[PDB]
Amino acid sequence: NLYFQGADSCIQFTRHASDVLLNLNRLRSRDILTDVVIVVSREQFRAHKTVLMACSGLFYSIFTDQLKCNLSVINLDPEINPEGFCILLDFMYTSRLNLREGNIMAVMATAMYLQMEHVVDTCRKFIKASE
Amino acid sequence: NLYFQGADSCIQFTRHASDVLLNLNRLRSRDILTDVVIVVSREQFRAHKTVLMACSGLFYSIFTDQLKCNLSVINLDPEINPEGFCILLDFMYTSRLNLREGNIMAVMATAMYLQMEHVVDTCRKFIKASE
Ligand SMILES: [Cl-]
Ligand SMILES: [Cl-]
Repeated sequence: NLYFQGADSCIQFTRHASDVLLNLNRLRSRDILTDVVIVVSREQFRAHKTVLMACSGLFYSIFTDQLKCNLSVINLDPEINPEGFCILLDFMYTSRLNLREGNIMAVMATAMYLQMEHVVDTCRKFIKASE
Repeated sequence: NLYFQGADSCIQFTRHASDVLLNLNRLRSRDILTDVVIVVSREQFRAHKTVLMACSGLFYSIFTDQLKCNLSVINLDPEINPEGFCILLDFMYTSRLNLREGNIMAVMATAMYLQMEHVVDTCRKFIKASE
């Protein structure tokens, strides 16, 4: 089946959470109900605020701030690597982190700035083994 | 670990999709960046439009319509069971469908109206066995 009897007294759907994520990424690709532009240097990234808050400590702190919550444009540190930000934004919407020899230092730096501890620790483990 | 080497050339996070969903539901509980009220009879339900679109064919068709996309209040058929709608909205944010003897006919009716085919079929399978 596509369902199971859960630990509690409830039916649970195995692929629902991943299907929601697939569909939110389809909304992103088509620029449907995106409500913010993240600007890193000269590059821009359109996204959904709630997805950003659900993945990053920094975006949650930003969009829970009463002054900043309704801003349509958010500028990040111009020192942040745009490729490293792109890889992380793609991870947020797909669960796949395209970690390579060339990008690993910039992805770790960006995830530290974005407060994405799971990705931060995973980068460290791959750096300790590649040494 | 919390990651695996995927089918493609990429690292994938096992719990990411479910963690995103847990966090979007925490945003809902706290009424953070909810952008629509769904009104069923006298009851109201606050939600995030993108979550609704990612789960229901009806909400996707509604919020992709240029006239209706920026509406903050959506009224459903006053004949729709509020309990049945509540169970489905909770499923959307949790993956758990609290299906009971008393609610199964109203949950199926509501999921048909909301174009949630996975839930519709699952209701039918439980009705064919309970007969
Ligand atoms: Cl079962
Ligand atoms: Cl691995």
